[PDB]
Amino acid sequence: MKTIFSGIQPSGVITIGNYIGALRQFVELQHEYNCYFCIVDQHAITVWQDPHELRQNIRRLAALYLAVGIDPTQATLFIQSEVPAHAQAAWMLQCIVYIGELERMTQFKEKSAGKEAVSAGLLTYPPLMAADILLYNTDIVPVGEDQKQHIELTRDLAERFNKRYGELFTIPEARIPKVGARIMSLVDPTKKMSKSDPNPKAYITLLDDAKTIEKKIKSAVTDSEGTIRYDKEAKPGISNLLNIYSTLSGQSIEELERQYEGKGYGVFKADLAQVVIETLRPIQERYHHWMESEELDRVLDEGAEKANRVASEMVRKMEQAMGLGR
Amino acid sequence: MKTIFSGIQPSGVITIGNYIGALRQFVELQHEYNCYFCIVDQHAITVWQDPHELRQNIRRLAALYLAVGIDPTQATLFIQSEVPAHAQAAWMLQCIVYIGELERMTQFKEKSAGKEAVSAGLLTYPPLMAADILLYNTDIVPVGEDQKQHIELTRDLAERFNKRYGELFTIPEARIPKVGARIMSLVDPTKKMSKSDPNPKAYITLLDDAKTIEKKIKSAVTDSEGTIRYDKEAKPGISNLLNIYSTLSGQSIEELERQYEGKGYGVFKADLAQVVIETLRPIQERYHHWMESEELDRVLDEGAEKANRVASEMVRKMEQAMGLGR
Ligand SMILES: Nc1ncnc2c1ncn2[C@@H]1O[C@H](COP(=O)(O)OC(=O)[C@@H](N)Cc2c[nH]c3ccccc23)[C@@H](O)[C@H]1O
Ligand SMILES: Nc1ncnc2c1ncn2[C@@H]1O[C@H](COP(=O)(O)OC(=O)[C@@H](N)Cc2c[nH]c3ccccc23)[C@@H](O)[C@H]1O
Ligand SMILES: [N+]
Ligand SMILES: [N+]
Repeated sequence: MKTIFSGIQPSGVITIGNYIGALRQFVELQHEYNCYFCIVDQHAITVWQDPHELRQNIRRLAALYLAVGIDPTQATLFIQSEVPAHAQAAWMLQCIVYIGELERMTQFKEKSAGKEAVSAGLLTYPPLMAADILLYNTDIVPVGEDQKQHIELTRDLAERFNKRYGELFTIPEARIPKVGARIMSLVDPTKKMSKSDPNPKAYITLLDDAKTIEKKIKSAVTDSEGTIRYDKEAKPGISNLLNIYSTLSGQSIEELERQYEGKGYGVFKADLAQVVIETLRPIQERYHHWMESEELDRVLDEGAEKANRVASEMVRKMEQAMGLGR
Repeated sequence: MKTIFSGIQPSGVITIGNYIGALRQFVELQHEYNCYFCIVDQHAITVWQDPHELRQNIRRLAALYLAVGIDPTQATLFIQSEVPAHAQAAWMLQCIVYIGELERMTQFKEKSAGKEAVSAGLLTYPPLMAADILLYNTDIVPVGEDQKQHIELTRDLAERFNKRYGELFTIPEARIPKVGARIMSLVDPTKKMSKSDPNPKAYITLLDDAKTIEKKIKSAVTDSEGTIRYDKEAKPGISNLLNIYSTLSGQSIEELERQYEGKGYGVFKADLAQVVIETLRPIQERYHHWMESEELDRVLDEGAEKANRVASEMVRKMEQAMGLGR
């Protein structure tokens, strides 16, 4: 069967945008593919991290993955740093990528914007992501739209390596949701919902309580049409709300538009907030159980064992192809 | 006792400049320090390498290290790629180094000069070299003058890491020969003798036969003074020859100047060439023995075992300091 790989950075804020664009895909696809889901801690350190928060955020993210329903018997869940192959593969790929290719990455340009003094990990972020994916002979990489370009570069690297050293890598392909590929800020619906937004009202975290979710949904910027119709360009706010509602409820955009024919934003928002709470509650309760269990570490231990067996062998093949070592 | 670390890239050409600036130091210091001598294959791939040549060049360099007298009971000889910690440590250090710091490296500027399309490994060469050194709690790094700046950056990184995450690294210090720190081209004595010089008469390789050495020494560009006196600025050619003679013969520059008082360049060059042959012959014969022995691999195997035990533990400490993993 085919292989899937996907990663998420461990951080203080895991949003419903991460859930809808990614985690929901992981759970959907886990039984049909060989799955590798990673907590990308080495990618997290591309920007300064408080060490204590990082260690906690890594456990938090593992807990959320399992809380959302990632099943360790169906998928391999692990921490990037615990599989040395990623760093090994990243170095080899860094040697074949051009500086200009890295410089044109939008993620890099955005994260480095208006900085003095940019840390190099930010620039070399892609080769490490390419190594993440290529290590496992990945076919499909389920992500939100913001990762598309990185995966395009990964494809370029895989092809370059294969041309130079002999066919070794499978050329991976992004799988990006039709609806919910890019969940926007509740505060400014022309902007992507980001885990680093200085305004906490811009995102809903997976651990937000009911009152908080209600406040954030109610406050979500809309328009003065009082019409619940999807129109990304004309009604960015309501359209984004419709995407969240659709993806989380399972109802189609058309279904919701009819359901709310003649209705105002007030009833819509109240109903949406209930849909968000309904989604998050069971996740939160499963999350706290994981956070207090010794089983969390056992799952990660098993995930790292499997990941290492696979990635280490690919690293051997990579080295043999380039002539490194012996 | 203190610790020494030093590396050399495996390449088609290992020169008497590598011998005089480095290898001679390794042998001199091996009994008094804990020594780690590395074949930097991951650094070699910062420029394209034919895979077959690379694999051979790595064995060739191991053979030369042992041929020159590196003793496996006194030092640890190993291949960089066979110790995953180097790549792991390099990533962590890449996350703390600034792009501008890498961009100002002279080695990078020179190797990337007049290129289109520069491969990223060339730019990230330093963090990997810093990881090489810092992994082993290195005190002293014996090299020729051309590596001084890289070691300065390594010191900057070690201090930065220690300030941010707690004191972990020893701040390493270069040890650069007083005489022979920078052996120059025999063809243009204002240029460093380089393994990549398009003119084979510019360098003497450790495997050059007697006739070849004589031809290269005889042809070495001098001046029209017929005076054998050291004067780097005024007589770059003769001064460089004097440095080679001094370092290889054990005689001081003063000693040689007196020995050749009233003599012409012809007798000087003939005598120098004999000194080079006298040096290289036993090295070459030991080199061919190593190249045909199964013991070469056994030495590297043992070197990688020891290096891994040490570097892997430092990597654990590094991760704990940054909060990576668990
Ligand atoms: N507003 C949003 N709307 C929809 N989807 C969104 C939204 N915000 C985030 N996502 C998706 O969530 C996943 C994790 O996001 P990260 O920022 O940790 O995503 C990142 O920082 C990656 N560099 C981590 C990574 C490292 N290696 C990998 C290998 C394969 C795939 C991914 C990775 C991603 O799928 C992201 O697209
Ligand atoms: N003309 C010359 N005169 C005097 N000394 C010279 C001359 N040419 C070369 N050297 C010295 O030889 C050693 C190996 O050279 P490399 O180019 O492989 O040297 C290099 O390419 C390093 N980046 C390899 C390295 C990787 N990691 C390390 C950690 C510690 C020390 C060294 C390394 C060096 O000591 C170099 O200074
Ligand atoms: N599966
Ligand atoms: N020693």
